[PDB]
Amino acid sequence: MKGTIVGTWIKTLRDLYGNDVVDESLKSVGWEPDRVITPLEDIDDDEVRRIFAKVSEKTGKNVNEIWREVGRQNIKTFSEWFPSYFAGRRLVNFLMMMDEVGLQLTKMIKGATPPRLIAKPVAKDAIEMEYVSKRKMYDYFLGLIEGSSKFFKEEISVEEVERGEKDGFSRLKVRIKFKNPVFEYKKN
Ligand code: HEM
Repeated sequence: MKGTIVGTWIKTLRDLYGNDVVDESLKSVGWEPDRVITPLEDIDDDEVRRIFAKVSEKTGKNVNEIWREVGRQNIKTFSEWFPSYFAGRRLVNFLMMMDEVGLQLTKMIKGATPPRLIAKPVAKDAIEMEYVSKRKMYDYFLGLIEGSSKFFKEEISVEEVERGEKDGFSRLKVRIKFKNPVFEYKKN
């Protein structure tokens, strides 16, 4: 992972489980607890895995459970560090623009690999969004969706439709229903 995202994870882990659980976790992987991560730096995904695994051991929660909680809370963290992606927007627009944001990011940041989040309208009040990655972070993805709903204070229901791996790609498709109509039919 690029250092920007990893940095938000550390902060979010602290906010959720406290400095002690986090200090010992970073130490367990030979990191300095107060490590400063630079935005463009690359962090070994395996070291992250080991950190979250230690968090799991210390807190008693399973790793999946932790990733779901981090997903929910990290939206707040990210919104603090990068408000321009949230400013003046509403949930539906935020969710539908995110795939392009990732593709743009990939081009502007060497080595960055944000997952695909292709979204499409399926009803006047609903979209489908498919997470496609090399990384299988299913619970984090689901958590981020829930976190977005809280941040924007717009209630939604999320229904998982597909999950599975193929050709080394993890895929997870959800149907997200909004309270009010967000789409209308227009001539093509
Ligand atoms: C402010 C909006 C967002 C920005 C700027 C952003 C950007 C990024 C970046 C830079 C990464 C790191 C990729 C890497 O280090 O190689 C990442 C990872 C990720 N992004 Fe976002 N993202 C945003 C919102 C979202 C949302 C709303 C979702 C889901 C609904 C999402 C899903 C994910 C997931 C699940 C990962 C983990 C990597 C993986 O699973 O493959 N992101 N994103």
